[PDB]
Amino acid sequence: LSENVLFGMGNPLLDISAVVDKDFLDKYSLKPNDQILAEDKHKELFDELVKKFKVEYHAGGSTQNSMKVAQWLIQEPHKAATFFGCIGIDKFGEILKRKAADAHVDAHYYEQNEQPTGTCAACITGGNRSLVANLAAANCYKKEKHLDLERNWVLVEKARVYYIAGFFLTVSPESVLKVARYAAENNRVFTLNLSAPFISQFFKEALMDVMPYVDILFGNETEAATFAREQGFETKDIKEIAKKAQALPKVNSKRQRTVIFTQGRDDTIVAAENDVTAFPVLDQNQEEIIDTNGAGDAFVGGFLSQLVSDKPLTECIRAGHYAASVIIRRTGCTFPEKPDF
Ligand SMILES: Nc1ncnc2c1ncn2[C@@H]1O[C@H](COP(=O)(O)OP(=O)(O)O)[C@@H](O)[C@H]1O
Ligand SMILES: Nc1ncnc2c1ncn2[C@@H]1O[C@H](CO)[C@@H](O)[C@H]1O
Ligand SMILES: [Cl-]
Ligand SMILES: [K+]
Ligand SMILES: [Mg+2]
Ligand SMILES: [Mg+2]
Repeated sequence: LSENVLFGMGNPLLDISAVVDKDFLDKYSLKPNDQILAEDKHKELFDELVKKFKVEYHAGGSTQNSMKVAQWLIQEPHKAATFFGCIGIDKFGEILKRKAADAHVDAHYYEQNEQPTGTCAACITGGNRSLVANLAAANCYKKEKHLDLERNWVLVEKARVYYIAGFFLTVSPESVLKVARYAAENNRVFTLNLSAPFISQFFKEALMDVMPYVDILFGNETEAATFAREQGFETKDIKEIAKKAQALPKVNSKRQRTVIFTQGRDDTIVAAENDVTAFPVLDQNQEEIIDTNGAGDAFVGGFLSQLVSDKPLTECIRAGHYAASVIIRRTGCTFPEKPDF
């Protein structure tokens, strides 16, 4: 593989992670398994987390996590995976830079000095993770001042595979579209996550603007169900949702869309190759689970590590299941130094 063969961009966040209780979730009107954007009522949540819960700080952000997981499984060369996004000039920013370097990703941040680096409260209860994202600097990403510069754009031009989490549609749909159109015009593979229910609910115009450029769509079962509802697809069958998403208007007709929905411990659903297939999750030992935060990002990273080396679908899924199995045994979207795949 070459350097910069995989490209992502997104919201670089520092995760502030801790095991909480139902009470804590309930006083902040938080679902046990959800992802939301921070509101004013959530400023006290972050303070309370750090004062009374056993917080760990780990690099996060959905696309950043998948770029790191991908790199991890690739191993060599270093800098196979590129990541762009915006941070502040602060301690949390410095942490994110260090962890990107440690992960051997080619990270190029837009740094600005007004907003702090973005953070995400990762509130863990049993097999559940409730995420509250305070994007801050991540929301200040400027296409015209970063992606569009030739010294950055050349890295985009080096990639065979692109991945952007749907989360980034809340920040820069224009960036997403520029990369997607580039991918389509060059018959490269562009990939995207549904990310969270709120993306289908509140950012559906931007989502449906990018959808025609999507060669592989990722998501979980709850995200799929929401996307279906918000498109008027009524079905009691996740396989049908994946088929319907597969058949959406597509600009690059030379590649068929592939749609892949994970379902936690239930089977991963893949619409591809004129069929829909369920791939079981063979790792079912619930007693070893530490924290499911990052499971789906690790699944994507695992999948992408194999995709860039032209591996078969089965092996792509296998690597995504393996990476998720490692990540759910640790705090945050973290991993040991080496894979065992
Ligand atoms: N409780 C679990 N038991 C075993 N594997 C799990 C569990 N939760 C997640 N995983 C693994 O992580 C993958 C993605 O998890 P999922 O919960 O669907 O995604 P997300 O993190 O996007 O909500 C699953 O396909 C599976 O490989
Ligand atoms: N709005 C968001 N944008 C980008 N990443 C997010 C957002 N909300 C949560 N995440 C990330 O999702 C990861 C878990 O999938 C966490 O590491 C967290 O940082
Ligand atoms: Cl992201
Ligand atoms: K985890
Ligand atoms: Mg889960
Ligand atoms: Mg997810």
